[PDB]
Amino acid sequence: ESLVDNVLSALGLDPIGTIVDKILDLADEFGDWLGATEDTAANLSNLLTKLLSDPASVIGPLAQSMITGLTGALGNLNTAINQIGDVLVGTVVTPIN
Amino acid sequence: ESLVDNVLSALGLDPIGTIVDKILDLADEFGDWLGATEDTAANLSNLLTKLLSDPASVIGPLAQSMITGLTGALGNLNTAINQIGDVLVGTVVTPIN
Repeated sequence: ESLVDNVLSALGLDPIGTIVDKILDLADEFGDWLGATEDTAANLSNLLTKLLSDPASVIGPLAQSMITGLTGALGNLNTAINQIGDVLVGTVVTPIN
Repeated sequence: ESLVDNVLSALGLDPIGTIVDKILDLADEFGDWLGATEDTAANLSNLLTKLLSDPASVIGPLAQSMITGLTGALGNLNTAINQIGDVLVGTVVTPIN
């Protein structure tokens, strides 16, 4: 009975009742344990597979600055366009390339 | 005694002492098991929520080539700018668009 009670206390449930009732509660607790473990494993596998195949739904919107060199390339292109516009009216500027 | 011994051996600890001490060690092992399971579940849930809401912190820097068509679009724009620059001085080239 002490083994049963200590195991039940460790798993969370408070042991009150007969040995049979405590054992039944212990069995239900291990059933919930099985459910939790299998659900965690399945969720991890599903998340891995979805993140590999289709990362749209799982991953939310992200800032352009996170991409390496994206902001640099966009700035270079915009500055090139601005310089192209400016040279035609004057305002001598250092060419980009 | 053999049930306690086999369970403790399966869960990892080496059972040395009385049956009461082995039972206490078994209870502590199940407590650590519970901690591990709950922490794994919480970490998975937190990672899922963070990846859905704000993916900047969790996800590290990534190469532009991973994005579909980003390198193609950047190359097309750069080649268009280069052709615009080149035509004004000569060197007849195939137009892009």
